[PDB]
Amino acid sequence: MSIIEFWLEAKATIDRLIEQFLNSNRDWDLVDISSYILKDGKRFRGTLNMFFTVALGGDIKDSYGGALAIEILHSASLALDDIVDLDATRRGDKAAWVVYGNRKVIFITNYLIPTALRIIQTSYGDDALNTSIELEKDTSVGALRDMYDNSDYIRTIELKTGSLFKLSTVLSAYASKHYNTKQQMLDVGKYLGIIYQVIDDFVDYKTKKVEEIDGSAKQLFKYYREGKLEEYVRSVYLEYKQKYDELISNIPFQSKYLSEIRSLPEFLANGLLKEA
Amino acid sequence: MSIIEFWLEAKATIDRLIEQFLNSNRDWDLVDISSYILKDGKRFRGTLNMFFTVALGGDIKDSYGGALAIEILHSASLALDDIVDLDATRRGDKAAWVVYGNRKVIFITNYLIPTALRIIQTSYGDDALNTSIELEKDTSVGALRDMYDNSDYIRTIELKTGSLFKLSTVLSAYASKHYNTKQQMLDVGKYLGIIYQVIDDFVDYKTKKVEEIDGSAKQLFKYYREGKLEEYVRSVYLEYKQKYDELISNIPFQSKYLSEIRSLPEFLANGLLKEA
Repeated sequence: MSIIEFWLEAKATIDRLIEQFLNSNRDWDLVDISSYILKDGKRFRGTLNMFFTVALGGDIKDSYGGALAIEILHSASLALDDIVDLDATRRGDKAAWVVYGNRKVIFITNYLIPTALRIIQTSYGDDALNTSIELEKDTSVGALRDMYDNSDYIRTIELKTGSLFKLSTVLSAYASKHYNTKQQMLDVGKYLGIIYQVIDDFVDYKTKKVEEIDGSAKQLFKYYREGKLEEYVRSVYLEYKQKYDELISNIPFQSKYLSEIRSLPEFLANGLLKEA
Repeated sequence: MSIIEFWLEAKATIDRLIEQFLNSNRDWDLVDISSYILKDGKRFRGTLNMFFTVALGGDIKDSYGGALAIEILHSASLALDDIVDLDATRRGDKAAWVVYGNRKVIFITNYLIPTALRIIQTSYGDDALNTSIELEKDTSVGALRDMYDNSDYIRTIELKTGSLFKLSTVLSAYASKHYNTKQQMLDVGKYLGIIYQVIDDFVDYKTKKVEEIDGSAKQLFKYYREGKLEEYVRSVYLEYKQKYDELISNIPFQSKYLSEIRSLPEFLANGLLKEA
């Protein structure tokens, strides 16, 4: 529908923001490496942010700020993910570390983060910041579990992947001047995030070798080995699709995008399955 | 009372603080968290903060939280120095203890940072947060430049080791509820910091092989050859030493904790010169 269209523009607008930010940097040294970690992304979380802000009654103008902080955090987490799982093929190209090394990439990351935070509070306020720092710590926990404490699959993928979704959605609540839907929008992101990561893992089993499945996806092996994976995944997706279809009824979204938000997961899910 | 005395009481207390903290983080023993925190047990940076607190009339306990944040923030950065990147011509697919080390650091690092920030915000409010977030970005930049950026020793020894001391002092203001000393104390730390780092390098040449000094040595050479070996180390000292008293004289401090404050830059010089 219009959703994909919006995404094409949002994505395009988002890249513009990265330039208006990168080129505009007193630090004419951190620009090269960053440009690398930051490029070629589909900017999915940022457009969802931009989407909800509009669907809430705000002006996209008010999203440009968080939408950028988000992809900077998302991109940053991706380059680290490669360092951790030892992948050299991020964005269908040589991973960051595989070029500047393990240090540079990391250091840049330890800089992109606090920058992202400033950007958020600078345009939303301290409450926004603190919420961001709370989600940021969740991600840091999730990442550890995603690697070692692989147990309680749902709680783990909520923490590693769902967190930045919640950031993406919750920010639309500040951005749209509807802070009243805060707690509610934190959940939208939870359900969308979970839904996103459960399918992403499902696509790992179907397009990757089992011996090549890292992360919390491993915990799903107990379903896959028995040929009941699709069954488990499907169930999950439905569970959190219903919680989602419900939550949206108690959330004051503009009628115009009502019938477009219902398919957000439906859209988001397939978007991954296309790689098959 | 006496400087030498206080340190041995704030340090032991900081150790109990870390002890009760680490206990509340057994979950992170997976990446041997206590290994990176219990590293540098001198707790110098945290002692200063705890010091100025009473020096300004603030309660000793109202600094506790701030002390911890600092040390944790310090450990977090120290840990960064254990990162190892797979060298050229010699690596190994699936052959590494180096991947565990890297993972450990990346994980534990991204957790310490936001964790400390929250301690700062929970104890001193958002005023201290935005500053901390800001001082963090600097400590971050202070590393990409510690590598190779052709930057002068000036805009590097300030960012690298400076940002932390600045945080120590400034938080001592929030602890003593003396807001006016905000921008004030911020500088009284930048000076104790530049010292602590410029002196550490002195120990890198007199206690370590000149061929084994990476970091500040990028520019530290034009002196040891001309003649400013032990000369230049003093040029900046007396400069930033008097510039320290030059400002400490005009800062609302108490009586008992006044002269001692003056004769303090030595501690962070002598205690780090007790090598050879």
